Amino acid sequence: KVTVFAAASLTNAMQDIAQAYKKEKNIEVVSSFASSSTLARQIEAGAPADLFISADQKWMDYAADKKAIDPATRATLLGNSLVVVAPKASAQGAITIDEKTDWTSLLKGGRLAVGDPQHVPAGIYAKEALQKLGAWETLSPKLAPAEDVRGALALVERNEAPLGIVYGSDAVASKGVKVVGTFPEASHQKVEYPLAIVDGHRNAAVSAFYDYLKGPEASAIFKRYGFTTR
Repeated sequence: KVTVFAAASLTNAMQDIAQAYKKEKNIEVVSSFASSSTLARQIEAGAPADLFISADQKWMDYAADKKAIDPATRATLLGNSLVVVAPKASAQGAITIDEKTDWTSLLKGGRLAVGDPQHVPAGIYAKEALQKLGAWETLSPKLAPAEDVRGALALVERNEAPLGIVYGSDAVASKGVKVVGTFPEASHQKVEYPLAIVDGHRNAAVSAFYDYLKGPEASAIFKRYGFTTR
């Protein structure tokens, strides 16, 4: 038995990974899914997780500061691209995203759907990219902010906003939107999922699955759910 605390966005990928691992090695991978905030606080308080996958470096930093992970095992496991999506029925085809992108033409008179950049992580990263590309002056008054990424997708899914900014895994999970662009990684803080072994849990079975998470079979599952691997 190996116990993994994983950010909830990883639920389906980790469930598939657990299936592959149990069939090939005959070890049960038991996962607990919640927000990175919830999981880090449980681990800090002494929860018996073996592995922790956070959806950001901030909550892994937290766990490390409290001496709850083994820092020698900490490593970025996954990334997520920042993508521009369009309604499936839109005339919009894929385009090149850079400093020259004519956002006003692409908006066709409407608004850009984003997570509220005051608190939604995808909206924070969207605003960073647009500001660094020099497009924020244009797009700031033309936003359609939502309370979360789901609400931002819903605008684009329902063809109610012509464009939206989400993560690559968000785009893959949403059948009703299509990717029309990818932000340069240099344009914003990298979206990263670090993996680490929990303090006191670095044994053979835990290390074995720890290593498997970086191997080909797991990388293929992560890739098809829209994450980037390392």
